[PDB]
Amino acid sequence: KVFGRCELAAAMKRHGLDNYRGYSLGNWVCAAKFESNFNTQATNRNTDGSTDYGILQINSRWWCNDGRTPGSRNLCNIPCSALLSSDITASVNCAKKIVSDGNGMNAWVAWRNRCKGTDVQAWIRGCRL
Repeated sequence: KVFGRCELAAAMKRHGLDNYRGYSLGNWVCAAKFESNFNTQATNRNTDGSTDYGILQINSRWWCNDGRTPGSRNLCNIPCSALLSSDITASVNCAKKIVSDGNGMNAWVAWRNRCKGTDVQAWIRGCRL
């Protein structure tokens, strides 16, 4: 499913992400936009053979099992396939563990490069929230 901006902001808010570990809603929406263009079915393979999945492009080396990443750790206890669903619950729950892992949102390269330090509040402007 391809989310609209306000629609995604509203789902992420409901799922407890606004200000989770100090990151305002706008940070999460911005990350999604640049990681996946708001498409839950986005997948991308990395050179190391791991794959990034879903709206938040969570990586198969540490976070989910895809059965093809030798020595993955499966930290979120979930098949990577679950991160592609139209329901973002599994994606959000895993993201909460990643952001809590010690580097905050810097775990998301597109956040660090394209969101961090920008006016992220622009991503939830106009939304009914």
